[PDB]
Amino acid sequence: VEKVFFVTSPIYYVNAAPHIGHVYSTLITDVIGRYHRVKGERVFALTGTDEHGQKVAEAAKQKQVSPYDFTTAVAGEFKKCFEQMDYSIDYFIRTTNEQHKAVVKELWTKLEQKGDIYLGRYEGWYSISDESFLTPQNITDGVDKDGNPCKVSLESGHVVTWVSEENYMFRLSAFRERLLEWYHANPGCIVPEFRRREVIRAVEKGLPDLSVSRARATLHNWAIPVPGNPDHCVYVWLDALTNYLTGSRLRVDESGKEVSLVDDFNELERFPADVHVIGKDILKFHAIYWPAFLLSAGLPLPKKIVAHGWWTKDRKKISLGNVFDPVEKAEEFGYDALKYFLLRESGFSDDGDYSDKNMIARLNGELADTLGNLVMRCTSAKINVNGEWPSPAAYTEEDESLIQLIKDLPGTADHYYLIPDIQKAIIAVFDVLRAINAYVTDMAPWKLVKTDPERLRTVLYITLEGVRVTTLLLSPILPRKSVVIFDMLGVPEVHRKGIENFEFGAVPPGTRLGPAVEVLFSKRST
Ligand code: MET
Repeated sequence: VEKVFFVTSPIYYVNAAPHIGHVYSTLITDVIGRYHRVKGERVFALTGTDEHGQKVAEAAKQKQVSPYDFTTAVAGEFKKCFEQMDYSIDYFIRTTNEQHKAVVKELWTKLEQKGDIYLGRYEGWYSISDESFLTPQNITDGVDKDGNPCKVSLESGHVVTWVSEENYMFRLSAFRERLLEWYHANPGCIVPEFRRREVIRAVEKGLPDLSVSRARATLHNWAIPVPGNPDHCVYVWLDALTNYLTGSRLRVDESGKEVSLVDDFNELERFPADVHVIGKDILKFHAIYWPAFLLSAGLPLPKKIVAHGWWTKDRKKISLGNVFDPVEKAEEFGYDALKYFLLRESGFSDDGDYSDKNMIARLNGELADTLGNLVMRCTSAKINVNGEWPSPAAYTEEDESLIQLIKDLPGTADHYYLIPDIQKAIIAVFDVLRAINAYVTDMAPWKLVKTDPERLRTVLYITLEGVRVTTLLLSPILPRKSVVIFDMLGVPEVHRKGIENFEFGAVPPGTRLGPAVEVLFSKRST
């Protein structure tokens, strides 16, 4: 299937201001999207805001403003944040959008017609902060804003409350076997692997039916009405998850505004998602509820769900006196640099840790000393006297060993990007960058200028090509810096994307370097 590559971030609750968690998830989404665009594919990358529900409406009430005003303002803050972070997301969806609501109603009605929605009761615990139903085994004792003895979620630590309401119920229990079939037939559909195992374990134990409506009073009437029953509202999570289906169906203009909802998702060739990027905290909603809904509706399932960890700063919980502002740190250290760090410092299996110390260490060691150094050396007037890509002479075995690494890199990085495992992709590229540096050091091209100009041609060419290829594969990570690098190397635009240009030798000898003006990454004081 030649289709539009469709990658999503979660849609974020607007109870609070954008923070590192949201920036991180959307970064991952952005990177995946960028890699598929550099690969030459059609791409649609989606992010946005989750605007209905009890949680949001209570947040509005606390700020003493209407839910409508509150959500529009906070959505505005999210949009500004993502603009500032220099992402390349194709559309920003809001669940208050009228087209989204129409899709929610269609999906609901499809589920109901299928016989998978019935009128029942939920009597049990509920975390308003996670909009999550919990069993008694997932709660325990704790404290609230006052410090009174309450119940809290084992998962999140947020206060839970007992709910007893007549609710539309979705027959989730009936989907156990089909979900297990899906997990097992598609053993790469959840990443990383240990999270896939967690999901399978949970579904094996059995599934209860799921409340998909709430009484309108409970949600302060801030939600989508149930079709044919105005006394009930659609569960915020059914509403929310449906964003991916809505997004897959919106025609978007040049300015990024939604102009049309298509009837059939196939018309835009996006659904279902190739990658849903999420935090570990919402895995059950995406790997269990979502596919069950899609199975009921007869809709295709997503290819991959990738679930990441949470950040800490200085080994401590990120208000409490430990702020981590990504815009602030990007202004201090550089946007590409901070992005690189977030993506390199930890894998999707880990809870990453930020500190200025280790940020500087990676900036200086990897970006400046390994990458930047190499870029300056091969473009330097001292070494590259003609300011061009030279024509190589005959290759030694040592030359061939480096060339082989450069040739193998795209295939290796490609597999990692598709997992997806961006950390391993970065590490693979930097392994090759370190080898190129070692080669340059062994060959001492600065001496060759006077001693053996023929040999220098060969060394310089291989080095330039290694820098081009590594930089191409790093361009989704360092989108702005990659352009600077290509400009220094004089790589024509046509050669900055497309799988054809993953091949060693794509830029011909005689190509002129860009003019000199200057540092790529400036090292910071320890
Ligand atoms: C369908 S993605 C919804 C994510 C949810 N709003 C959250 O912030 O946790």
